[PDB]
Amino acid sequence: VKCDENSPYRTITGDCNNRRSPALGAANRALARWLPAEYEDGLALPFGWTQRKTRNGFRVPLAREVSNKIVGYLDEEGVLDQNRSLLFMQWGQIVDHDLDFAPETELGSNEHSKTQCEEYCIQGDNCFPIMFPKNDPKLKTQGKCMPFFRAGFVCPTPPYQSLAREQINAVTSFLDASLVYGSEPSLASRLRNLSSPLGLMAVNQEAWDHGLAYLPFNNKKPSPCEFINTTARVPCFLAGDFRASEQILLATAHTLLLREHNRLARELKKLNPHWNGEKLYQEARKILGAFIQIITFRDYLPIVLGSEMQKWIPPYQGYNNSVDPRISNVFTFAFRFGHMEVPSTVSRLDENYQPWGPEAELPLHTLFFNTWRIIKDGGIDPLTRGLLAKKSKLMNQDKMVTSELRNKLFQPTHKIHGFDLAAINLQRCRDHGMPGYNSWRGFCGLSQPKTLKGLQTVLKNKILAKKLMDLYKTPDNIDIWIGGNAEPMVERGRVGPLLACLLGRQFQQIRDGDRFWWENPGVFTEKQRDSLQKFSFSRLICDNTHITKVPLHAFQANNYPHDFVDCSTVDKLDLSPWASREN
Ligand SMILES: *[C@@H]1O[C@H](CO)[C@@H](O[C@@H]2O[C@H](CO)[C@@H](O[C@@H]3O[C@H](CO)[C@@H](O[C@H]4O[C@H](CO)[C@@H](O)[C@H](O)[C@@H]4O)[C@H](O)[C@@H]3O)[C@H](O)[C@H]2NC(C)=O)[C@H](O)[C@H]1NC(C)=O
Ligand code: HEM
Ligand SMILES: *[C@@H]1O[C@H](CO)[C@@H](O[C@@H]2O[C@H](CO)[C@@H](O[C@H]3O[C@H](CO)[C@@H](O)[C@H](O)[C@@H]3O)[C@H](O)[C@H]2NC(C)=O)[C@H](O)[C@H]1NC(C)=O
Ligand SMILES: *[C@@H]1O[C@H](CO)[C@@H](O[C@@H]2O[C@H](CO)[C@@H](O)[C@H](O)[C@H]2NC(C)=O)[C@H](O)[C@H]1NC(C)=O
Ligand SMILES: *[C@@H]1O[C@H](CO)[C@@H](O[C@@H]2O[C@H](CO)[C@@H](O)[C@H](O)[C@H]2NC(C)=O)[C@H](O)[C@H]1NC(C)=O
Ligand SMILES: [Ca+2]
Repeated sequence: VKCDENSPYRTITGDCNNRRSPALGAANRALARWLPAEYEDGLALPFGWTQRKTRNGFRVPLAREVSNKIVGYLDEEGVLDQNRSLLFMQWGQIVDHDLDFAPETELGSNEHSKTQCEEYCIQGDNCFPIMFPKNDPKLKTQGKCMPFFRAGFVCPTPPYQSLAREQINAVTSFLDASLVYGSEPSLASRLRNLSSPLGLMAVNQEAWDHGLAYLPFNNKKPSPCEFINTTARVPCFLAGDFRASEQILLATAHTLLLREHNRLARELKKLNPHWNGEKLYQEARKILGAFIQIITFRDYLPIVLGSEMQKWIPPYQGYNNSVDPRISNVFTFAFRFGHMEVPSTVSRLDENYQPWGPEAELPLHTLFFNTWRIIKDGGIDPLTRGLLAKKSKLMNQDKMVTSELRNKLFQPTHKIHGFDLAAINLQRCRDHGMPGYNSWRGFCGLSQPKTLKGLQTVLKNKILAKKLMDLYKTPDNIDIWIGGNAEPMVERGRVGPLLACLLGRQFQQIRDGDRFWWENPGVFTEKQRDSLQKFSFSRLICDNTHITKVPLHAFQANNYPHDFVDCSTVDKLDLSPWASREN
């Protein structure tokens, strides 16, 4: 609404980052388009919508079928990443939720369409069902489809007619910890503790974790968290991002970062007793945002992109106001490579890092929107230790997405643990008008295979290639998500050539087009920056939990106790440079 022009703090909505073009990178604006949208009717209808209309002369294969033939597997053995901890997967979902969010279309609350899609699977308006192919076990037990609703679009929401359909991004594009503080002014206020001039975030008043805080409970019912265990009746958490409680390990990480804020706020009040509530809030919020960018750019990306890091994200050279900081519509699918790094089980470890109880290891599908396991079954220390001592799932061309997500995904709106995140992603690329695989290979200056043989050389897998061509008939029709994720991985990274390019650009753009990047001269002081350079996730753990043994590099596979050192050996964030002298 109004730019404070000389304020040292970002705005909640993301606006005013860029001075010439203020709304650039703000929340609730359209996702940027690196390539023109590709729709069946060229304006808004997705491919596969009208059964009869081909795409490049062929019918596009059912989402769920690509899922059955290509994406699934049975044997969970040998599937773990020998050199990436569970935190690797987990930090990616956080960076993701900070950068993008395409909410489904609403116009539903006392609607018979939410039921007309569920119940009868009739395609129409925003109901874009995922039909089950013949010979699918879910036909026998669930029905004929999986409800799916088209994502929201800008200008409107009601029917509409004008330009090409452009999806919304309900979050700020800048990597600014928006998932902790919120992207809307009204949500950001609700989240704060405006009862005490201490600038703290609100916490739970109904439950505590060893004197430590828990995220507040969401006031609104019906709550999906209460549904998964009608007896424990524990609601979902209230955070800066709506998906916070999507799965137990994500809500855990959310709790660690809320704790970090309040922790910084009370450490600041001590140094600068004179500062007011707004000042405390903003200054702590500014440090946390710097934390996300450091962990992400220093420790996280280098091991995702690998040898391709320098090629796409060169050394920083200053803020460049000509760079488009917005998240592209394709990034929101490229970053979903993370779905293939999610393992089937989640563990809880005790203080010696040994199983925690009878039921220490649990199926991933039992943890969706599961808040009672945290509150009523041990706190978050057992879960955090799991994130360090356990490994992520390694993407494997023969074993892409675990059945826990592939067949038992729980959707907050519906009542069953029977959705398919793989089919949903594929159905979502189409919903978003994504160009085919070769269109992106070309955008990244990569060869564009046209024959079966060609696809074998790119994928370096004869069988996978063969299945892809039987379903798609032409590499030009292959959906980006499954296309980019089937490529072999680059040296020392976790995604192939296409995915590296798409990720690389985005991250280099949101870092170079951010007026408030931490390394941006004038945003912090040389001394403040000297301090921040020491932030580490290991330390975040030491200061916000009761764990005392942690690894120096929490993202790699670490074995206990050999790789775990005592919290004393881990560098601290010296907040002294934030002391402000009067006269
Ligand atoms: C801030 O970010 C900006 C946005 O990306 C950057 O702007 C780029 O600025 C360059 C020029 O510095 C733009 O063009 C480049 O310059 C050459 C033309 O003068 C191009 O080379 C050749 O062009 C044709 C080939 O296409 C040849 O036939 C010809 O002989 C000439 O040699 C370069 O290849 C290059 O395009 C460029 O378009 C801008 N980037 C874009 C796409 O927006 C800028 O670098 C940044 N500013 C600073 C100072 O940091
Ligand atoms: C459950 C889910 C996860 C783990 C238990 C999980 C994990 C990740 C990781 C680890 C990612 C990156 C490293 C990542 C990226 C993005 N996802 Fe996924 N995710 C779970 C569940 C979902 C669901 C449900 C969606 C919505 C799918 C849809 O199309 O409707 C989802 C999405 C995305 C997403 C896009 C965001 C947007 O713009 O709205 C990523 C960038 N995830 N996830
Ligand atoms: C729904 O959530 C319930 C908790 O909110 C959960 O019940 C809990 O179940 C465990 C074991 O199943 C019990 O734990 C232990 O309790 C005593 C020790 O206090 C032991 O003697 C028992 O052997 C048991 O191991 C909890 O006491 C119990 N909580 C209560 C009060 O009911 C259910 O298991 C959850 N059900 C579903 C469907 O998820
Ligand atoms: C496990 O992963 C880590 C990180 O990917 C590897 O260690 C890094 O190796 C590079 C060499 O290119 C060093 O420059 C870094 O210093 C290492 N990271 C740190 C902080 O030590 C490690 O080699 C991997 N183990 C195996 C067997 O590949
Ligand atoms: C807002 O912050 C104040 C801290 O000043 C919280 O009040 C304290 O709450 C703790 C834990 O319930 C008690 O030990 C103290 O007695 C309270 N101190 C004072 C001076 O009030 C308050 O709970 C916070 N509110 C929310 C919603 O988080
Ligand atoms: Ca953000």
